[PDB]
Amino acid sequence: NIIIGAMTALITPFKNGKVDEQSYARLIKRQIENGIDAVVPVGTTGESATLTHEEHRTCIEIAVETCKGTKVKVLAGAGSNATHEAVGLAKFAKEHGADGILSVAPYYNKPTQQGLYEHYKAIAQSVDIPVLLYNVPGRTGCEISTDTIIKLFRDCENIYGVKEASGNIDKCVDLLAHEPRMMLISGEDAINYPILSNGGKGVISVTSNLLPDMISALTHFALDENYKEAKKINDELYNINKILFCESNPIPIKTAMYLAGLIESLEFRLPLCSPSKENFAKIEEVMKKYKIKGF
Amino acid sequence: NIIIGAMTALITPFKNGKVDEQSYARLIKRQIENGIDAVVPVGTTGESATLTHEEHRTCIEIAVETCKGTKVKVLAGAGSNATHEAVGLAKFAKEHGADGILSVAPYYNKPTQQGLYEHYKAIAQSVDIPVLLYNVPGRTGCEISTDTIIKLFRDCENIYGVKEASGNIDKCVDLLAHEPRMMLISGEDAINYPILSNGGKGVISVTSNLLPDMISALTHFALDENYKEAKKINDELYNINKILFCESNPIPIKTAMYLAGLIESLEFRLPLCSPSKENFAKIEEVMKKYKIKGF
Amino acid sequence: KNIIIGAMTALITPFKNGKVDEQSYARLIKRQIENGIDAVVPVGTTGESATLTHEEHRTCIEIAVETCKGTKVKVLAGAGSNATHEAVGLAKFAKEHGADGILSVAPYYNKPTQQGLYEHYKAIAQSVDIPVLLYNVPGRTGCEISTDTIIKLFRDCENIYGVKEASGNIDKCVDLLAHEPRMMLISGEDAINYPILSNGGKGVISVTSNLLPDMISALTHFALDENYKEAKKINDELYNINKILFCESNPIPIKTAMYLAGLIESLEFRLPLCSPSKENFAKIEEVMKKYKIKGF
Amino acid sequence: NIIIGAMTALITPFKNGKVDEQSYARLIKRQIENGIDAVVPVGTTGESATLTHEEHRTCIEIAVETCKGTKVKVLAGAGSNATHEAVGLAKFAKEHGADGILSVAPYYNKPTQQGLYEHYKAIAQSVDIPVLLYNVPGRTGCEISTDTIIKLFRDCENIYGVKEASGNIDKCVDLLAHEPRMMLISGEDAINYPILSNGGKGVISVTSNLLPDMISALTHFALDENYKEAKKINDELYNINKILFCESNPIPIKTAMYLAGLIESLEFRLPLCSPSKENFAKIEEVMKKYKIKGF
Ligand SMILES: N[C@@H](CCCC[NH3+])C(=O)O
Ligand SMILES: N[C@@H](CCCC[NH3+])C(=O)O
Ligand SMILES: N[C@@H](CCCC[NH3+])C(=O)O
Ligand SMILES: N[C@@H](CCCC[NH3+])C(=O)O
Repeated sequence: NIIIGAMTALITPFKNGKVDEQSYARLIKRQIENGIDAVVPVGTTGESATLTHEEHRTCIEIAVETCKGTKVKVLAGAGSNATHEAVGLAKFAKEHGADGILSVAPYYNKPTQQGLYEHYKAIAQSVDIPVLLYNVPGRTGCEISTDTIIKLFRDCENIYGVKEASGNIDKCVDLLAHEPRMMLISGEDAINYPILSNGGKGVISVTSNLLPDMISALTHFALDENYKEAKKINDELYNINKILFCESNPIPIKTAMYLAGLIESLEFRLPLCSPSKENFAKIEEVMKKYKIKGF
Repeated sequence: NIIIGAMTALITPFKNGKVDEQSYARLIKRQIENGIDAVVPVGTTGESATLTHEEHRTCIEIAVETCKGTKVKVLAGAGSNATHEAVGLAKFAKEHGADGILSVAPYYNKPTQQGLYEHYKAIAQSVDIPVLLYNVPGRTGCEISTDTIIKLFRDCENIYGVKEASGNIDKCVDLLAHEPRMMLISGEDAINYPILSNGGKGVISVTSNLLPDMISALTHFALDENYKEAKKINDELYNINKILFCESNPIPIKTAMYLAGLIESLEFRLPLCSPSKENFAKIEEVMKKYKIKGF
Repeated sequence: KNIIIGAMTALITPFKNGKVDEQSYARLIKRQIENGIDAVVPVGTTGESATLTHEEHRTCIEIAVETCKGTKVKVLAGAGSNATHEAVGLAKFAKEHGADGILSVAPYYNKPTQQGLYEHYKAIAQSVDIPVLLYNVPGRTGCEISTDTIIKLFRDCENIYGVKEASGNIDKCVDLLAHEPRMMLISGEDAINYPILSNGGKGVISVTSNLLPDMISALTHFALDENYKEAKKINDELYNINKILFCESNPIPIKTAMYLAGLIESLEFRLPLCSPSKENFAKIEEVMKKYKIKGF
Repeated sequence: NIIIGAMTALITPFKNGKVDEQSYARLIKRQIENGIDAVVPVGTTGESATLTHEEHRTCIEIAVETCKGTKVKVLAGAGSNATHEAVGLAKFAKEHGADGILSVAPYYNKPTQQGLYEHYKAIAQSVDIPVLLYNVPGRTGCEISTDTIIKLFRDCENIYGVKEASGNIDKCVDLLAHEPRMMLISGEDAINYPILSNGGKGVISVTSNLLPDMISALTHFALDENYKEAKKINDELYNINKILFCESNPIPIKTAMYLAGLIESLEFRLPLCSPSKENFAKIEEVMKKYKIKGF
């Protein structure tokens, strides 16, 4: 059981410091109507760090409910650097109708490979829905090694692949060569096409928040082996794909969504904050080059 | 007001998955009686990541109370990657008698330097006790730049320095060359001496959990500029210091405390776990060279 | 621009008793020619450019040029140096001795600024009228030719026609061709031949092709023909050898493989290069068993 | 047999593209008259890369000749990424009266530890003068492991230590902890003091080209255990120490020597070239803070 294809790491819109739940539902519906295959509530892009556990839960529920009666899957953000917390989130997602969970490598405490293994095993054994690993060492301070990922995929029935955001093409090659059953998911927008053309089966995208049609089309073109068309969109997207990381994600994507009139308010929770006026200008300029779907 | 000198990042003993509160109190007593100037409850070494906010709060209470009627100060771990969580921990520490707080840079969500400034300013403005910044980019995925550290030190009266755990002596020179009024504290036992010998004013040690008398002496000898004697102790500590990081802290230190009979069970919270058998054996071997004080 | 693209081999330089084995070298090149290779690269990194003297370097270029004469196979001569006066000297030699083009690695060790890189390659490009392919390998040189610098050189210098990327940076490969799709992007790492080719790259300068020229050539031409199913088939078959051929710094594993296959007489390097560990030696030997290795 | 103390990695002046041999001798005399213990002709700082073998040998001879009768030693730059070239240079230097050689780790071709061991062994066995290893992975793309350095020091009588330029204080601790008989030499001006206060026995300096009296003083104050003074100079020197690397060495140091009127023209050999105007401005600005000795 797997979750693949074009997916969106949903931004979490705030209004006066709280999640704007109507806005959230509306943004999710906008994803659905633009051909997206799955949404990821409360990943990194959704400011998982600054949402309380109960708000985190509410967002997951809104995604499930908004996606009900549609083919769009909900891959709920359920990671934590504490296994008991990650287990709690995983169980909740399962109990509340999520289709799978995305579970980021523990940040800050730098577990050993053995610890990572037990972390994810405890999580995968706690629910019967697909678990996607999520490697992003630049943020977590640790890496799930290729051996650990493969071992987890083989030992745990529900662990089905990994979202890679380690900027390491070679590891991606290794993963699929040793374990071609696993689903490699691009966590790096700029190289969506190369990852897909090289055996990856989906993306969890930041850019698709703004340009869901473009990211969905890219992903589907590639899965269909229409590489020319997929490369073409990837090339077109390169500028925005890079600019959306001029400051730590999701600062730029939220800024663009606001500039586009897709969210009412440009609000973060500290320590995240508005970009510098210079990057605000930079984001505004790149944005003009693209056609941005409305509601 | 400041909190400097020899300081111990207290490990957090678990018994059957719960904080062993009597053991915790006993360990702190032991530190007090071995010349330590301050104890740091629930820092990284205390597994801040896997304690609930309640357990976290309980550990701060145990420390404050245990140190009552002594010279020994409590520098409460109060960091978080969410500013609202960090403010609550700071306020709690203040309201419950902690002498100051240690506040680690936001991990995982990678805030901008502007975000780090606002994060720490909000924390500093919420309490009137001393605030020590804490820089450990290997763990957080971000660095508080020297400029940001200095601006915060200057702009906020209660922010009085930084614990550096970045293994970057160039930066330590940079901080004190440009702003020698701040209290630079070593957050890595391996370079306590380099930092102390460059005008650092203390340590927040891991090694001092096992050898509080050695770390204390080392620190006071250096503070007295008796570098002959300081380096003498530091050279003696080389082996233990090195082995206490063969796996991510606090895996080795807890393993050592257990071998030394100072804690009842070798228990961690996932994703942390016991060291490899090989490292367990190495740690045990290294400890033989040292005189480990009991209670 | 005139170009040199397609399937290319970064020729090993065989030594016997510490000296260049010129007969073996020529024989190895003829084998490449007979296996569908589009061009050969004498005295690149894989050919131990660093430890050949200037006169040996030049002999190897001459042997490659003369051996390829009367065939379709082009010679893209190694002519890089971290000293511009040496690089220009090698470039002029290559040009005057009939090489079809040159490959010129970014200056290593002295870490020039981007302006310096631009001046370095501009001087090289002005000194000859043959194609120049830039060569970026920051892991080795301690410097990177920025995407901006590459594109500027490509556009400003008539004969600079592309770059061999050996950086394991697919993002950079997208950057290059997204902004300047006229340039020839050439893979300089076998492990990412396919990623680069499938992104519009126009060739490879291969280590693996020393041992398996027929496979690398077919892989490249399938991909160039947009026959991605067949190209992928081959690339997948190649995984094991590609991986093991970098268990130690290239060309330590490739020469070991060439020796084990009886294609070179002695397993000899010039220091500081040396034999792989016995364990890696054994691993290489095992991995080769799975492959059909063409003889002479 | 060892070469330690305050040493200078000499710049090589050009005039109309040729080595300015008179200027070179003059600069060497200036070092000698300012308390320097040894000079290093044709290291990285002396643009080893772009000198011919014949020019490289000429510079070595000039250094030996100018130092003759003085007690100042010549630690000749004899490094190469080709063992036969490094041997050639080593032999030339021994035969022409150099006191020892500095031999950088092979750059570009990334030899294995075994290869590095054999490289250095061949060099050490080619001559009977002291050989100092030189680790600068940022420039070479390889590292001489701690283990390899210790083996070489132990196995070869004339290999007496290493100049470290890897900004890794921890390795410096490891090296002296396992092998306290070796001479650790600072190849990183900004942290000369920390290295010396932690067991180092000398510096091979870029800054000393410009401020030989201050580098000499700092080194000797430290070797005589006057850490207060040594640190003082180190702190003062921080700005020039840092600005001297705003662009790749020796671009900034040559710019500064020219600004000080110590060389006739700001000339490099490509691919090195003049710094940017902005950086020129920065260097000129920082220099005003210092009293620069003339001839
Ligand atoms: N800020 C903490 C708790 C978040 C819990 C709810 N998502 C963390 O990032 O792990
Ligand atoms: N695991 C979360 C929650 C910590 C709760 C307070 N100790 C974090 O590390 O931020
Ligand atoms: N070993 C030197 C000289 C090479 C001579 C020509 N191959 C270098 O790597 O640049
Ligand atoms: N440029 C070559 C040759 C140097 C010749 C001796 N100084 C190198 O850096 O190795």
